[PDB]
Amino acid sequence: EMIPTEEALRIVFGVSKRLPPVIVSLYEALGKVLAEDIRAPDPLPPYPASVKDGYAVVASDGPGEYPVITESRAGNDGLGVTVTPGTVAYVTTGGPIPDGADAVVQVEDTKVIGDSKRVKILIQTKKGTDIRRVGCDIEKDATVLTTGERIGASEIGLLATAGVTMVKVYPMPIVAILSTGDELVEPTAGTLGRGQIRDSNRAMLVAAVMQQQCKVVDLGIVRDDRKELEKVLDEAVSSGVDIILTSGGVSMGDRDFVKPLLEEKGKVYFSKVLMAPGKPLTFAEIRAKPGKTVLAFGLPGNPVSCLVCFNIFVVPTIRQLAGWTSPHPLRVRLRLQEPIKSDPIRPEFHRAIIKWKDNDGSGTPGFVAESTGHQMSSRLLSMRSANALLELPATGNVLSAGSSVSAIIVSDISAFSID
Amino acid sequence: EMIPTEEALRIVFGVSKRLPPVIVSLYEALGKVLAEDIRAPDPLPPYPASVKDGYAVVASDGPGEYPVITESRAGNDGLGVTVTPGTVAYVTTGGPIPDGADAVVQVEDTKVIGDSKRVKILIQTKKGTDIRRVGCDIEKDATVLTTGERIGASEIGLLATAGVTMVKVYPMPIVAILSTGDELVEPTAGTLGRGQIRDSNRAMLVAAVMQQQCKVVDLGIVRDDRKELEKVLDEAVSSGVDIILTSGGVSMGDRDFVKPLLEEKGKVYFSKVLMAPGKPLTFAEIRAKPGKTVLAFGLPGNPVSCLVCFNIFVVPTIRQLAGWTSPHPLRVRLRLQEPIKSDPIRPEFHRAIIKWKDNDGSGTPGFVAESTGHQMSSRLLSMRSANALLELPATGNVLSAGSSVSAIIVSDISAFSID
Ligand SMILES: Nc1ncnc2c1ncn2[C@@H]1O[C@H](COP(=O)(O)O)[C@@H](O)[C@H]1O
Ligand SMILES: Nc1ncnc2c1ncn2[C@@H]1O[C@H](COP(=O)(O)O)[C@@H](O)[C@H]1O
Ligand code: MOO
Ligand code: MOO
Ligand SMILES: [Mg+2]
Ligand SMILES: [Mg+2]
Repeated sequence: EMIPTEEALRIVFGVSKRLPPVIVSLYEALGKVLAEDIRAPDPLPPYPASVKDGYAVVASDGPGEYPVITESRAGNDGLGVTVTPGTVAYVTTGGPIPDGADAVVQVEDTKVIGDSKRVKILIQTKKGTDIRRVGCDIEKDATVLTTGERIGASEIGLLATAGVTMVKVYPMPIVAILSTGDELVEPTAGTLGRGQIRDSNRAMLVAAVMQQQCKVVDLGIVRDDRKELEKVLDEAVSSGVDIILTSGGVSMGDRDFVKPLLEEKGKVYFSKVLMAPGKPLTFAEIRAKPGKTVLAFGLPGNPVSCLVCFNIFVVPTIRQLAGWTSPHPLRVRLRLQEPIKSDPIRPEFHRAIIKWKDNDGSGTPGFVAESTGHQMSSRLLSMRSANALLELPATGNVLSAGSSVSAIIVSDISAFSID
Repeated sequence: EMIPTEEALRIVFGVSKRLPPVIVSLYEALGKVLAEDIRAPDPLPPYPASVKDGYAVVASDGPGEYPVITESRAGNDGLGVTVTPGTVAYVTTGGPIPDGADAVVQVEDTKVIGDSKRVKILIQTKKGTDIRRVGCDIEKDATVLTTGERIGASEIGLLATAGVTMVKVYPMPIVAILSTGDELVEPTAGTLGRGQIRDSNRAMLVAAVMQQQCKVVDLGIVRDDRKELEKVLDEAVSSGVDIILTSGGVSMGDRDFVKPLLEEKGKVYFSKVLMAPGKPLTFAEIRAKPGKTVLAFGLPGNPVSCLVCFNIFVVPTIRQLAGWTSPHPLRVRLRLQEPIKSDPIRPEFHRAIIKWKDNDGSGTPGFVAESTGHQMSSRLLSMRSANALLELPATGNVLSAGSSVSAIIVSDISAFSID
């Protein structure tokens, strides 16, 4: 009944569907994937523009003293004026080139003469120098952005260039989160009573979903009572969320009602994965009453297993729903800074702190990994500062320091601390 | 008057000061750097906890049939009951181990006997098996998080474990943004008049600052009038922001008032950097009237130069103000997928799309880079999809395909599209 992670991932990918596109404002489009192509309605620059502060000249005139017949910085400056041979115009960078001028001489290659305005051009320039012709940066009707492209700051800049302030994008999924267990108390609890622990998974998962830029619906702690969990799941399913995340209540306990309830409400595709940590992971698809599908992840209760399963299975599902064409995490190859013993049955997602070094140990640059120590699934300190999961195959052998392994990068690579 | 980028960066680092710490709620602490150590007020688990669903036994009893004297899942279950030799207790994962039991036998190694409750233990277990002793995951008073540590989802989980819902952190800086130019129109403009372009830098910088998780104060378009820009800068300086970003008005134009105004209001440390793109970058420190310092970046107007300067100089300043101990960007080494001509004077921050390959061209894994094409500073399409800036030294020689270069990673490495 235990499936490999690669098959569990394929199943999730095959069930997960891109959400219907929506229209958002400019700053709401940041971080989203475009659901339409964007075409420039006019060229950039829309007028021949100076690259420099200086003088617009007729290049064939060459060096000499000339009257300054207009000044062109913006708008209608120099409208109706023709720079004829034997004249020049002052220009600032981005200023429209007056008719008749065919090159710009930067101010450093000129000198103002006299105490009316006259200037000495100190060089022989070439036709077209320091002029941006109409549309040289962006041609009118060119496609500046395409469908399936994620919007970052430069793409916001291109949308603003093209005058697009309402954008068609794929939305982020809305995610409901709950915790299960009679042992749980809220994390505001002070002195714990006997047999109680603070609910850490819910806040951890709320934060994890906030890092994925999705809206969170926090459904709180649910006790180990089948009727109660059914009511919360029925309410989560009908609320309009796209994903439901539960943690706990999915092992072999006599009060673990997540799996049987997901079996009753929808289709469970799997409930056990061959992996360390994260064995009791359940995945289901539930149809909400009319009109849409809801994906449910019955995450394991052990804090480490909970976050690892979120990182490996939930993040790519969020990205797929959000229209990402490349939802898979970044996988790199790296060298171990210390020896690690692999398990003989379950492949391990071993937590590590990775960094780029000029010498990775082999004499050339590369990533290196330090284990976070003891990997027990109950030990959330093993996730502390972990920016990667080393994919250790189930060989049972000690992988020595300096051996090469594959690693899944789980936290912003541009936020990596340097060596 | 033109300083190397490394010196411009050192100056910015030496002037930039970490902001005073603040107290925020749990979910507000996400993405922030801790400004206090966090100690566990109680152990995890606070009671001896079962690792499995099954039966708590006296290990020395060994295999046999035994009465089930209590059931322990949470809270006060089994309080006052002693598991004596010849008895067992039912336990669920995370359930408190009753007094007297010293090992757990998972339910798969047991069988319920009879139609009162009796169970057959099918194995010989060892003392301490499948029990988490008090504090084995986290010891009472252990430091679970330290000052200078950035808070991600696992660190939120550790704060919730320790019952911390109000956290001392370094805040993010508040950033004011404005654009300058008589040629600019709002990006809502439809048909452009002569000599007008849409303001793209402001939205681009607003988005860039939003990606850095800072609050934005949008000060709009300012015209090329010294008195007007002075009023907006005086108002930005006195508003409570920590950083002011302007773009444009910093080249050699006769109406470029950013540098002289920053010289008049504060201390300009530099106004020209030896780099391609981004030559006219100005940096100043202004004291606000009582009581604090404001950092001002006079960013270049050319869209590419504007974003590149933001990425290289502003991002690490934001991170330093926000208490990051490693504010520098991730720098990797990679192989070029195509030839690139380097400039003979100015070192270039060449935009590229980088990806990790199993074969980088040299036969071993590594990053490879594709140029985004023409690198003119007016061409914002050169930033499109650019996740890195290749640091090309000023040699004037053609760096062929397959040569190794240093690259600054500018966009989330965990958001990288795979090969
Ligand atoms: N929300 C939670 N936060 C912290 N630990 C949890 C949470 N839910 C379950 N656990 C623990 O995870 C383990 C497995 O839980 P379960 O799958 O409900 O048996 C037990 O040790 C639970 O006490
Ligand atoms: N906000 C803006 N958005 C787009 N282009 C700009 C902006 N500000 C300045 N520019 C252009 O950048 C170049 C340099 O501007 P400046 O430094 O003001 O001379 C000129 O081509 C300007 O038209
Ligand atoms: O059963 Mo696990 O893989 O320790 O959550
Ligand atoms: O003067 Mo630049 O380096 O094209 O902004
Ligand atoms: Mg439970
Ligand atoms: Mg200007």
